[PDB]
Amino acid sequence: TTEIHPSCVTRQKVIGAGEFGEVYKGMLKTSSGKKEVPVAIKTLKAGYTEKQRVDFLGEAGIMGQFSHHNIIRLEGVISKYKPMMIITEYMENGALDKFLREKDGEFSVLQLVGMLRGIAAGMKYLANMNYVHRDLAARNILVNSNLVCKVSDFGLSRVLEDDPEATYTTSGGKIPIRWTAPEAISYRKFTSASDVWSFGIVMWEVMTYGERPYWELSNHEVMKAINDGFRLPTPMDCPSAIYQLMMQCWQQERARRPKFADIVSILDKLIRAPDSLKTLADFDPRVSIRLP
Ligand SMILES: CCc1cc(Nc2ncc(C(=O)Nc3c(C)cccc3Cl)s2)cc(C(=O)NC2CCNCC2)c1
Repeated sequence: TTEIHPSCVTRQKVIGAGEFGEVYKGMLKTSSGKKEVPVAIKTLKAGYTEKQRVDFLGEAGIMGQFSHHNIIRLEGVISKYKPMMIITEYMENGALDKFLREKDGEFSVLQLVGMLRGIAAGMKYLANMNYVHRDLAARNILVNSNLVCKVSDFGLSRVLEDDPEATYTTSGGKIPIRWTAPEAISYRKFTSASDVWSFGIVMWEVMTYGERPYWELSNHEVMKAINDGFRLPTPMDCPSAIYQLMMQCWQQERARRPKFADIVSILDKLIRAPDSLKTLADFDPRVSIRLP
């Protein structure tokens, strides 16, 4: 990985914090002749354990193996000086879940579907690279000023450990139940096909402008509903093709789910023939307004 000297990094504002470090927006100056570029910077505070160092630098190591438009790009690391830092491109619109909730109703259906195609292309790349995400969710997608959505949050075990949506289960594992495929919940089987289930949940998150999956149902009630065969209902204003696709992501039998290649192909064809998105799935209303 590229080693960046600390004098090249200016931390400007905290944008995220945890117990063992923070995420900042800042600037990176590589050379005398080129203007500084905005970056995100994540630190690791003094006293970190061996495991913390391995996990922290391991996220950078994984990210440095990837080169794809829809995967967060690493600028480099500070490892020769303390505090250690990871420096990435700066995604101006932040996390997709919060972005959607703050921009409710502001996009066209075609823009929303384009977000999904970008996420799907990043996931196809990760799956092809033999990288299983385990925590695919709108909160772990970042959005730039071109509306490009990039997958983020990498690592072997730090990902689920660090995410407060991942909760301890009766069996002892820590997982984000509402996003996780049944085989991953039941027996800890995380594969690219469990990431496909999660992708279907992200599709529902995007098309609802960031609604919370399953609304107020508890984690146990979500699992019971999925095992009973229930699935999330159609969002309002959702293209039929898009709801069909998310429902195929949620097949109980892992082998019946589409692969990411199939998802990318379908989304790209829908976008290329955008009238295809004008046919909407029926929406089931919770409330009846009657007027004479
Ligand atoms: C987490 C929420 C978030 C994210 C970002 N942009 C980011 N871009 C890259 C980030 C990052 O975390 N990079 C990263 C680093 C630095 C190290 C390891 C892994 C990763 Cl993925 S965070 C920017 C903001 C932010 O403060 N403001 C924007 C403007 C105000 N409204 C929200 C978006 C908020």
